[PDB]
Amino acid sequence: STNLPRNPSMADYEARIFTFGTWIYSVNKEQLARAGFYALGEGDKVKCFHCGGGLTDWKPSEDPWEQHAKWYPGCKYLLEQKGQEYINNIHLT
Ligand SMILES: [Zn+2]
Repeated sequence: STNLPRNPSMADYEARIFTFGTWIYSVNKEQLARAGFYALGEGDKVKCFHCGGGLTDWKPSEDPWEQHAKWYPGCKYLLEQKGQEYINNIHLT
């Protein structure tokens, strides 16, 4: 299902934040890991443990939850943590 994570090995926040040990980019690693992302080890590429959606080319001080909702609104981890109202608002500008 979409209710199960694509990468269960990254389902723990502690595991995700660990992948950002070598993170030099201007996007907050705690916010990234909170939003479900872990680092792939190539540039600023990250992937969501649940939906598998990848993001790259981050702008400085960008909001990871906003980008998660912008590009991958069907993610069930995004839904659980942020709710449908938030996802809809992101797409209403
Ligand atoms: Zn996701």
